Amino acid sequence: VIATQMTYKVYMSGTVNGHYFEVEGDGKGRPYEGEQTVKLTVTKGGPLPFAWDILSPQCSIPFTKYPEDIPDYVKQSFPEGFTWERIMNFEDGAVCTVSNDSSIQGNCFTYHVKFSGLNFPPNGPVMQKKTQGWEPSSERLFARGGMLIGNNFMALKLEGGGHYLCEFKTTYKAKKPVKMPGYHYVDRKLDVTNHNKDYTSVEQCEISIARKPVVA
Amino acid sequence: VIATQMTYKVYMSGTVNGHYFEVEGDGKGRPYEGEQTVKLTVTKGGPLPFAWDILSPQCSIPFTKYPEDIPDYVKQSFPEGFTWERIMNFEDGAVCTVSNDSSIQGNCFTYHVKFSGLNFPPNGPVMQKKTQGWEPSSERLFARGGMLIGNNFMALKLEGGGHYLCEFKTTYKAKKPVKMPGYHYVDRKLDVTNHNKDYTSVEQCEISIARKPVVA
Amino acid sequence: VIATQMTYKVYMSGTVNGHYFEVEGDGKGRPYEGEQTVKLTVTKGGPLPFAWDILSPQCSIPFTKYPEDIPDYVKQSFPEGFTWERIMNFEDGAVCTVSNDSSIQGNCFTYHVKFSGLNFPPNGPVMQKKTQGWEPSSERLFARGGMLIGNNFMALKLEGGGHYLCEFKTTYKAKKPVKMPGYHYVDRKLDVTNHNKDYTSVEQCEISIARKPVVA
Amino acid sequence: VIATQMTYKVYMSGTVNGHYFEVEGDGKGRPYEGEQTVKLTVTKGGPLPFAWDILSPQCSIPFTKYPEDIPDYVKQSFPEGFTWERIMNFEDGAVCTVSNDSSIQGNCFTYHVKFSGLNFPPNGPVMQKKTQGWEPSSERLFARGGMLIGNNFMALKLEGGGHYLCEFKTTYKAKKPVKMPGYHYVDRKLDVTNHNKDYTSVEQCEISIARKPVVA
Ligand SMILES: [Cl-]
Ligand SMILES: [Cl-]
Ligand SMILES: [Cl-]
Ligand SMILES: [Cl-]
Ligand SMILES: [Cl-]
Ligand SMILES: [Cl-]
Ligand SMILES: [Cl-]
Ligand SMILES: [Cl-]
Ligand SMILES: [Cl-]
Ligand SMILES: [Cl-]
Ligand SMILES: [Cl-]
Ligand SMILES: [Cl-]
Repeated sequence: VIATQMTYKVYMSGTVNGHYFEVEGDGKGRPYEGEQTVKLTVTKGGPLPFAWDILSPQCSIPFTKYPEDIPDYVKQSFPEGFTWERIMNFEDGAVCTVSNDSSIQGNCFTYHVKFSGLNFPPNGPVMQKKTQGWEPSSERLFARGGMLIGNNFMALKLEGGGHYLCEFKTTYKAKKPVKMPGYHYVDRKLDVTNHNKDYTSVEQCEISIARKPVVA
Repeated sequence: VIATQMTYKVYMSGTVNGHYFEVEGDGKGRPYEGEQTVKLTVTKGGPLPFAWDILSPQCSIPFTKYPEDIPDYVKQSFPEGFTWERIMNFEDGAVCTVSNDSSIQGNCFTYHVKFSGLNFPPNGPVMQKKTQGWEPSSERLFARGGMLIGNNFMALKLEGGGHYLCEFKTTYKAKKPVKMPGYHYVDRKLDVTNHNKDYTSVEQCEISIARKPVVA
Repeated sequence: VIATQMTYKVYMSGTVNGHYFEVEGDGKGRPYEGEQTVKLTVTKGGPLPFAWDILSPQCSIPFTKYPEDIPDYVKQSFPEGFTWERIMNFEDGAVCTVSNDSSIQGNCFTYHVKFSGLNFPPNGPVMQKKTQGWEPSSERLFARGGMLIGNNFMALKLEGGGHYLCEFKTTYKAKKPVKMPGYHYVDRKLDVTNHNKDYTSVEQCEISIARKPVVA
Repeated sequence: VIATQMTYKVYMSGTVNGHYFEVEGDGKGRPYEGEQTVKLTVTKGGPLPFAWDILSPQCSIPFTKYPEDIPDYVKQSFPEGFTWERIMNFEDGAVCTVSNDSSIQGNCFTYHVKFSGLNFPPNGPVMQKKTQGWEPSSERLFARGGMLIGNNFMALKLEGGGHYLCEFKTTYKAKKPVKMPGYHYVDRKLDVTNHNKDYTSVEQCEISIARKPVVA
């Protein structure tokens, strides 16, 4: 139902401090090897007056390597698909809510995402564009009410050193009953590998591998 | 610049658990007496599969009675106007982010609002439609960085008694420097005074009066 | 059971960033008029290396004026008494947990309080002693599981202007079933009216009056 | 300064919903291999009317295996030592604040800990004793202001399945400047390996290993 090589399209719209924007992306990768790559274009509201980094993790949870002994909640949701709902709380008080809807047509995945972010302070690092990508991260995942819940302590690298913290809570909602995983983790690295001067165009590479708890 | 009787139009769109909707409203009242009334129509995505109450407070901060001894931040923002950015955190984990943009053309105010709400649990009171309006509330307001910040502990009455708590944080952003108020409160009552069977149409009445701290 | 003039004793111990301290106080006032006054001494761990203001609201909920039409949960708890449990979350990340136990012997109230506060940053206003008393405040109060729950958005005035925000959540637990109040507010002003140079001795005056919602 | 085999003593006192308790413990292990074991006795306030599990993670951060390429902030703090300050936020609203002070005398470590926990609801799993140990966990660690900050999404297993979530924030404060680590993780498993009927006596085994991010 999901082939070992897949493509995908991303339509993302939203607001940041009330500034509207649209993004489109084309991506590809190996759903079973955990790798993927995507090229995004700001099609409306560019150049963005805020850091691109807040949008990069919104742009492919089907592309996560599960070992055969951990039920892969999101792959099983197919072909009906799944949604996800996400809250990001930044340490200087900014909050975003983001939702995704994922569908499949052949060997193309389609993600529709809505992004709403606000209370980024005018002198903070998102609005001054002082961020330099995300540390690699590790999401704690567990099953509840037939849903998959993910908690991630994320951090943006800052220009001139140190970190700007963001907590992620992501709820994954299959459109049909599936076989629920036990308690586990997903390790990710997200990199911007190319971009133009004003981030109206961007390319990213992500690796994500699920695993059992490392110790015991 | 603001007459003692004013009308207004509301265009509100957004998502709740990823369900898209549009609302339009026509309202009127006495900006200096703190009273106002509005009739709303769900123009898209109706009937809504969630409680209307989560949307009612999104639908007119110009209509707040200030005593002459408290600078009225929002009226002064006119005619350039103002925006506001709002986070609502519900005690069962749901969060919404909402932004408004307010403009003026003659004696009509126009509010454009975007609403993004999610992680309302499927058996909770918003999705089961068990709520029965908001308690009257009192918002703590103070000045910082040229902005007005409002904190409100809100509560929805529940069918069969008790309360469902929601915290509001609202940041009001004038589009030009204005004269900043000191520390103060705004008391509100919001009532649904008419509606049809499925809340595709709704009418509301609100009173809001600013005051100094009651004791000392 | 509670006379119209009452005295009280306060024994408070705790830690702030791990620094242990003990306070004792002697207080008096009119439980039915909402007024009271208390003199506190730092009996151990003085002079304190942090702002006294974080301790001032820990030092008499029996002394709150209720109108006859609002059940007074805390007075009814007597003579068995009551406890309260409190969480304070400061906007720069510091948190305290505080519990009180209140007993009565004749016309003396006795409050035993434990205070635990930490993650006050070393350059923040509590540890640099930059605070200048609390704004007057207004606590939203409601009944649940036979308990009284109070939510308060508090603010400390800062040296050189502006505010340092603290959210209070206080749960009041009668030691026997009592008649539960409806949804209401309590307005307070707390003032330090005298002190010595290093706040090893302090005197405070508080007024608190319960009321119904002001508007509607 | 720290030998490859070490012993330790724990004195812990505190309150839970205002119930006072004291614990003492004797422990031993291999500070460089990440292993350790400890036997605890409730010396005052036993039997405890709440789940022991809330106390088990308070009872040895010197015993963490660092690879040679990650500065070990806590070992370097010796012999002056270190403190830590911790906030635990449980998903049903309970909060604890905990502080530790660690000293060294020869080849014995001494931990003094204070524990303050409250708003555990009377029918929740801590007060009904429905918990069954902690999932293995993984703490995100980073340097800021000369301090080490740790964020952990923890979970208690429940009787009859599912999880009760607790977020940990722990700040580690060396008593002298040390060489600061980069961004890293510590994986732990904490097990109760023996206990008597009412948890007045308890034995625990913990493994903790620091590592770099797994992916990239
Ligand atoms: Cl802001
Ligand atoms: Cl499940
Ligand atoms: Cl990542
Ligand atoms: Cl949900
Ligand atoms: Cl200002
Ligand atoms: Cl209201
Ligand atoms: Cl700190
Ligand atoms: Cl009740
Ligand atoms: Cl106060
Ligand atoms: Cl409780
Ligand atoms: Cl540092
Ligand atoms: Cl653990």
